Amino acid sequence: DPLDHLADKLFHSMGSDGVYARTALYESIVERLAALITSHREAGTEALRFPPVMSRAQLEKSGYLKSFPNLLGCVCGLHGTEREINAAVSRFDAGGDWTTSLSPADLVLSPAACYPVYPIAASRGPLPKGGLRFDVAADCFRREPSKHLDRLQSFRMREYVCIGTPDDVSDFRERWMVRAQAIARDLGLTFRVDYASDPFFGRVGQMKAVSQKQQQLKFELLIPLRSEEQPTACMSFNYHREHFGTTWGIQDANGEPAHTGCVAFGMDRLAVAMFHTHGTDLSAWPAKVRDILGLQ
Amino acid sequence: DPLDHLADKLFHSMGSDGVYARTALYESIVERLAALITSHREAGTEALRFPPVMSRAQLEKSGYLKSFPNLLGCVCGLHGTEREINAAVSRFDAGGDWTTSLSPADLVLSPAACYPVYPIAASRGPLPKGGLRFDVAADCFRREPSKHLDRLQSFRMREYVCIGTPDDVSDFRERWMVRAQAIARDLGLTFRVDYLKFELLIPLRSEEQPTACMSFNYHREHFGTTWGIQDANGEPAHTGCVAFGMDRLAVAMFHTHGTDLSAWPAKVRDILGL
Ligand SMILES: Nc1ncnc2c1ncn2[C@@H]1O[C@H](COP(=O)(O)OP(=O)(O)OP(=O)(O)O)[C@@H](O)[C@H]1O
Ligand SMILES: Nc1ncnc2c1ncn2[C@@H]1O[C@H](COP(=O)(O)OP(=O)(O)OP(=O)(O)O)[C@@H](O)[C@H]1O
Ligand SMILES: [Mg+2]
Ligand SMILES: [Mg+2]
Ligand SMILES: [Zn+2]
Ligand SMILES: [Zn+2]
Repeated sequence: DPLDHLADKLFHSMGSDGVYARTALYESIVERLAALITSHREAGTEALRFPPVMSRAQLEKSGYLKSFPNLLGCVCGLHGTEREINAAVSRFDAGGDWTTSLSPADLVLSPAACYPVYPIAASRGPLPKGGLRFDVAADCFRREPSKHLDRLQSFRMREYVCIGTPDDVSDFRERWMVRAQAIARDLGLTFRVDYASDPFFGRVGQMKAVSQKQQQLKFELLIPLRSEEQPTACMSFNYHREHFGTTWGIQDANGEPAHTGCVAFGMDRLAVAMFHTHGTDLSAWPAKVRDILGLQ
Repeated sequence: DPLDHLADKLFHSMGSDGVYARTALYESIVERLAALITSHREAGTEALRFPPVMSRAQLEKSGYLKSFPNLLGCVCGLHGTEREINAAVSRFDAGGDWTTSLSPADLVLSPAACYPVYPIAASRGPLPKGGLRFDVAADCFRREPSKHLDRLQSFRMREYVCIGTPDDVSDFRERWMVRAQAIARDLGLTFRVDYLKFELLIPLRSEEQPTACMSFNYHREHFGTTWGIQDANGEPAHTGCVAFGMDRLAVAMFHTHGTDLSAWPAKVRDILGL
């Protein structure tokens, strides 16, 4: 794989594919990419930082189980009696299996950074005219083990979220599709923006992907990482229509179910794209690129 | 509780006790506290940043299941066939329970930041004279639901780790017991060092029951034996770590100095940038 050779200076193995320790070099680039995205934050955008976990009921309510049940990471623990727990530990001491005593928690590992904002916005009452803007970030989890550096199980997602009228969301999504391209250009990255679909699970998933594809609810900024034939989605421009507005009872300035959209930045994918494109020696990175990332 | 009102300017509810969204105000303070801890990093310290998850087998081998089996957050998923997964979702649609189809993954949510460092160090062969120093950080998880702001289920842990002879670890722990106190003093915090485990305790809820915001943990040759880490003399390596509770230190700052950064002491504002 063309990315493999980057692994030595960027990561350390943690005994699980797509779960790596980040080196000081890798992390300074993720941080500078994070700061760069912050510099493009529109005015009146509320910044929220989410933990790696969220409410299981909120995620169930958002329809994620119907879409990607195979990717979901659910939190599990020993919630039994002291007797039950001591027995589970004893089986583990005796070389047996303690995990049979596991039961689900009321938490899941967040599969996308924006899920938790909708309930938070719903709790504030009706939206003002112009809607609401959020800047969200989270360490996400998707059960997709791979040896490829651009397909992780644990990865950082930064997003700008629009909640409002279909016009508010549409304007936002157009403004962002322009800005996201200017950012990837400034970073010296080769890309193309194309219509796309979410990887919906199963037979129904195929129909759902095809419908989303033609409705143009999803665009992606694709960067060639392993091949020019199969580029990697490093940014997403998603229009949810009134899905979250209806689910959470978010109301427009005009009392209608609110429309939502989000621009997602794959922090780990963008950092890998930078190192693949420009190499592991920062002193050799183009001056324009080094300048925008605050180096020099 | 004396911390409760802090929540308005600090957090947003996420529908689970001890799991909150951080505001821009709270987050800038966590970041500045993180940068401050970095400025005290001794020469030759390797910086590693860990994700919220780690190997389940590595944690099982650490001895954590023996100690706090009730706190451990394991990762579970639907690893069945497409037929089984579609049926699980269908049971949920029909008012049943989809979770019966869950099975454990090979991952856990990390309960302490240092755990993954030991197999990484072990893979490098014998330790040089003087041992190895690491600077690690992770978003940790402990299944301890609470309404108190100083006791979270998802929280940030920053740590400096020493791997070497009992002398290397002892020197390191003496150096950090001093440095940790200088940091808390510089930050204008009221503390007492107590509790082999040191804790730097700060009153947040009460002066009677202060909160452990920093700690030194000595692990003996536990990880050295478990992972086959050999010092320069070929003996099982000893390990120690100084832990900083990022969320607890952020809450301690706001409790001590208030939510208005412009009113924070000039020395405190200076050391944190600002
Ligand atoms: N498994 C992953 N590893 C690393 N980064 C990822 C992964 N999945 C998504 N991302 C990043 O987070 C962004 C937002 O997530 P999104 O739901 O739009 O992804 P996706 O449609 O599943 O992408 P892909 O087709 O590659 O699986 C992506 O554009 C990408 O930049
Ligand atoms: N549940 C928690 N919520 C927030 N921060 C925590 C929590 N547990 C531990 N910490 C922080 O992580 C640091 C190192 O963790 P450690 O295992 O040493 O603490 P602990 O003895 O379990 O603390 P406590 O007695 O309060 O439970 C602590 O010193 C504290 O700063
Ligand atoms: Mg996906
Ligand atoms: Mg504890
Ligand atoms: Zn989103
Ligand atoms: Zn530790």
